[PDB]
Amino acid sequence: DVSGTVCLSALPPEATDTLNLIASDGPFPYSQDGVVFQNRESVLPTQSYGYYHEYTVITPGARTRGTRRIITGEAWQEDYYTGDHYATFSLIDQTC
Repeated sequence: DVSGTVCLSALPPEATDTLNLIASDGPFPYSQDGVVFQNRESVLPTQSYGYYHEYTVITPGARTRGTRRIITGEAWQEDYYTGDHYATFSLIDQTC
């Protein structure tokens, strides 16, 4: 279950960077950017394998890849933010 809908402005500014790179299909900072997200925990609505892809939201000052991601779905503006390695997701409202 998707935990509501968070304003893009309430997310780290790096989330906007990730959205830009999704739109340009890169170049991406991490090797796992663009891989299929399996949604094994049924947090997001069930869809075909390959419906969802995952991308890093860089954590500033982090040595590693951290816990922040955007998962894309296929539908118009269908993008989800997680700040905890997929444990929970919010829909990203790019209008606020």
